[PDB]
Amino acid sequence: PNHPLWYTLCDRYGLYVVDEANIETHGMVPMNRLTDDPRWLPAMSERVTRMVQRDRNHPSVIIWSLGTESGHGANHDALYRWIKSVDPSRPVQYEGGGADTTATDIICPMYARVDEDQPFPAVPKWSIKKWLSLPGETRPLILCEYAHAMGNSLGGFAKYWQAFRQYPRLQGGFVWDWVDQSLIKYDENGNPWSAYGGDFGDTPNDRQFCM
Amino acid sequence: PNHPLWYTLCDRYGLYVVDEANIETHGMVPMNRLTDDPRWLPAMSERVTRMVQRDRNHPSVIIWSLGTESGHGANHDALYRWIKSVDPSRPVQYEGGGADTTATDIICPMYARVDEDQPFPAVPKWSIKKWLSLPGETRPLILCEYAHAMGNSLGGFAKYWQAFRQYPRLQGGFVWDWVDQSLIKYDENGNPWSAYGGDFGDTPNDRQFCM
Ligand code: NA
Ligand code: NA
Ligand code: NA
Ligand code: NA
Repeated sequence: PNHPLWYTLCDRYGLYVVDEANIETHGMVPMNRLTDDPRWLPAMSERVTRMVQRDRNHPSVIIWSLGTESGHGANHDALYRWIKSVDPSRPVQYEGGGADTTATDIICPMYARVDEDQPFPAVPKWSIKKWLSLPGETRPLILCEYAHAMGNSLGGFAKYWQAFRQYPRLQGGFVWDWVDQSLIKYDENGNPWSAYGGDFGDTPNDRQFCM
Repeated sequence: PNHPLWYTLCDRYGLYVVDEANIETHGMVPMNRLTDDPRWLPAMSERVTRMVQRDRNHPSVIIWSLGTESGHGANHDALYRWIKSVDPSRPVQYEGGGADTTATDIICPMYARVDEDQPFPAVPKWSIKKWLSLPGETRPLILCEYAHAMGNSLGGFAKYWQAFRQYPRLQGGFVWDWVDQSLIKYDENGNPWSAYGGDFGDTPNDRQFCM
């Protein structure tokens, strides 16, 4: 959840908002080790329920999100249902566990390509065009992360948009991401320079991946 | 409906058959002028019912077809329900009236393209990839006619088969068609040659479109 003033500003200028619970357990092995564990349910619930209680009156918030990159646990299913019950006014989405689990109203893959399948074991990323038409699937598809803009990037961006326009059920996506996460450091003359991971003696690190 | 020996031979050699009733009114304006008219229902029914009564025991017959190119009329709807009622063992298909009407179990267009939309009024031929994921659609798609093999033809044939393999609900189609409809004429010195429309004094004619 963002600084409270952000929602105000989005109400007034006009932007659609995905409001997301503070839940990400990426580094667990496997990814759902905590979110499938009922002993971590109360801790998780407070991060979803308190977001809904604070933010439920802003018109700019149109979709609720259960977090990100935490696999798919039974805690997600319970919390998905909690939201659908106290606030029917907004769809709920969540990406973990293959983008199309029983915990999401919207097929929300990350980095799924337009025409090319990436058939990973257990959690494949199908081409988005193919994904809509998988036997028995009916939901809309909106990428929660796509077109990773790291460095000299964004090649093939046109290809997504040609598809978004041609397919009614392909309803677009959220580019990753807005602003470089670099920090300021100074030399011996007082000149500032932009820094990434590693530049503070911080280790282990992931270098330029923060930009 | 074919020569009765055809079905026996398909049973024994192993071929899937689409048995099709003797109804085509392509030349009416509009195409469904008779098939929507209740006074032509008796003549139509006899052509569907007498087919099902004759061929219903052949295992090679897997699909029933209501005819071809007669637009979409209420008589197609009645006769569709008649078949489903007397023989639940087999799906019923019909291409006329846009290829996805209430008178077909299978989306079965003729000459719809792989990637390219052809948005004709009322009877659009969508790209087969797009057609599957239209809002509310769930049916399998098999082209009743595709890859028109007239003269030096069959360009772009690989593009269909690449799509057939990648998309589960795209399940193939039937090439148009098997054999050239030319006839033998003889000249002054008694040598045979292959003839097409017009070559008999026949007028009006459609020249080589029979090949
Ligand atoms: Na769209
Ligand atoms: Na990053
Ligand atoms: Na297929
Ligand atoms: Na022809």
